[PDB]
Order: sequence, then C-alpha cells, then structure tokens
Amino acid sequence: CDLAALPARDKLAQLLTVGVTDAADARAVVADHHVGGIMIGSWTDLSMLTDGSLGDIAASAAPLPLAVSVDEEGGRVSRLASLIGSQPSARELARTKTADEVYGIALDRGRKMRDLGVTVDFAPVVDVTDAAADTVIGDRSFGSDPAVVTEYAGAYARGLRDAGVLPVLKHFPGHGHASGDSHTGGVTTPPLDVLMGDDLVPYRTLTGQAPVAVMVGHMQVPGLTGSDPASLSPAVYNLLRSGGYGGPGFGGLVYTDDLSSMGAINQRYGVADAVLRALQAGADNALWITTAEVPAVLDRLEQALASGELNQGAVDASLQRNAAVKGPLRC
Ligand code: NA
Repeated sequence: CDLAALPARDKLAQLLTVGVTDAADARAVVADHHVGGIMIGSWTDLSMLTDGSLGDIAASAAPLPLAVSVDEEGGRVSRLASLIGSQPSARELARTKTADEVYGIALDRGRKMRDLGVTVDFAPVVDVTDAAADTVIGDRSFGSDPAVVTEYAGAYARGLRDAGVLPVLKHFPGHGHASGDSHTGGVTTPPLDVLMGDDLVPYRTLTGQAPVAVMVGHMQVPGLTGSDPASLSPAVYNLLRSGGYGGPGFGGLVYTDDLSSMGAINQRYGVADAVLRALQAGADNALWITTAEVPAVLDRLEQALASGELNQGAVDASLQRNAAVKGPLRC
C-alpha cells in the first residue's frame, strides 16, 4: 500500500494527537478514528502502560503505527514519575550536574519510557528564563543563558534520542520571557528582534540534530504574529521552515501546544476551528487533551479541504512528516 492512497479522513486523523483518560478511551479513539497519536497526561489512568493494554492497542493500529506521547520533563512536569522515578527540575539539573550527566539521566529515563510504550516525549524545554521556580516555565527551563540552555537541553534531547524516544523542543519561538501563563489566557513575548538574540538561540543548533521535533506555543509575538497566537500564525511556521529564525530551515515534525484546555487558544477558538487554523498556518500535528471532539474535528477538516480553507498539499506534506518518524505502513 501507499501513503498517498489513504482515505482523506484517515490522512487527516494522522495529523491529530489526543489526550486519553484510560485504556477504553484510547482503544475506541484509535480503532474508530485512526488518530495518529494519543497523549498520556495527569488525567490518564496509567495502568494501561503496565497491564498490556497499550501494547495491544498499538499493535492493532493501522494504517500507521501509533505515536504515544507524554510530558516527561522532570521536576514539576513528570507525568510518569510514579513508574520511572522522580528527577530534579531542568533548572536544578543545570545547577548540580554536568551536561554529560544530564545526557545519561535522559538516556536512562528514555529507556524507562520506551519500556512503557512511550514513543514521543514533549521535552526538553528550550525556553530561556530567570523567572521564579514555580511559574509557568520557571524551573522547567535549563537557564537564563541561551548557551547554557543549548548545552543542557541539547544533552537532554540527545539522551532521549539515543533511547529511541522522539524529543520535542518547546515552546517555539520562546515562552521563557512571555507576559504570563498561556494556560489561562493570552500572553505576549518580547519582539522578534529580541527573540532573535536570545530565546531563539538554542533552536539554531538543536533543530539540526535529528530525529527531533518542535512544538510551537500560543504566545503572541510582536513583529511576527501580531495578535495571533504563534501556533495559529503562518508567520511562525514560515520562520521555522525558511531558516529565518537564524538556523537552518527545519523540515521535521512540528506540533502545537494544547489547543483545547489552554485559555490563550480556547477563549478565541473552539477545538475544531483551532485545529483548522493550526494546520492552515503550518503545523504538522494538532494536539489537544481530550478524544470527544475528534469526529467533529475531522468533519470540519474535510469541509475545509472542500472549501479550500485547507490545501491538499498541506495535508500531504504533514502526513509524510508524521510517517517519517514512525515505523512502516501496515497494509
Ligand atoms: Na502541512
């Protein structure tokens, strides 16, 4: 069989990653809708990772293998800690460990994630900040110095990668100096010309170390996105694809941050509209944290194809990128 010959709706479902509550929720969304990815979060019953159910669902996934993602950064964001042990925050690692030690920590934890069926970790954070530890980014950042972030997040990404986990650099083009918490409402970064010399620095080297993905956040960026969240602005994706951000143009997989529960998005757009806008803007993978909306979202995406709101080429390019980080088609 042939990737380009899949039914339109299954091509579209491959561009979605959705949070699941338990095995029954994951089993239904994968079999009924063929979503490309499921996400494990704080809302997830983790017994599915140890009782054989994730393995069973993943093995019957078709036409592409299932991607299984999680926020496993360490410190305050460590959804698998009960199973893989806790790790100090990114900031504490940078303060107490060498970069080689951080590589080893990420490698060890990556293998522990693989054992549980995880394929994608939404880490490392490459945001640069000096904010108080328990703020939106805060201690999730490896440091206030972009060169330190590059060294330490680079090591963390390399460890995950060597374990065979896809690392995802976040939150592009930089949440570290944003005006507030995008979970609760709209936020603004410093202008692009400021980001160019600071927040964007880590991406210049880290996006070229493959396999790697990037996640775009919901901040508004002056001089780039205007009043649009970055995840929903074509300018953001053009910046990443063209090399305009100061590094080589990035051709790999690009996720959005959570499109449903986060106020920066949901106060302006419902889930289906937000997913459409993201894929129009240039995301390869639209992420949100529930499965209920999937059939309505797929309905809206098919309509956008018909109306030309969404170009067939955008879908095909992103379908290829999603397939490129997975195993073979299942015919
Ligand atoms: Na696309």
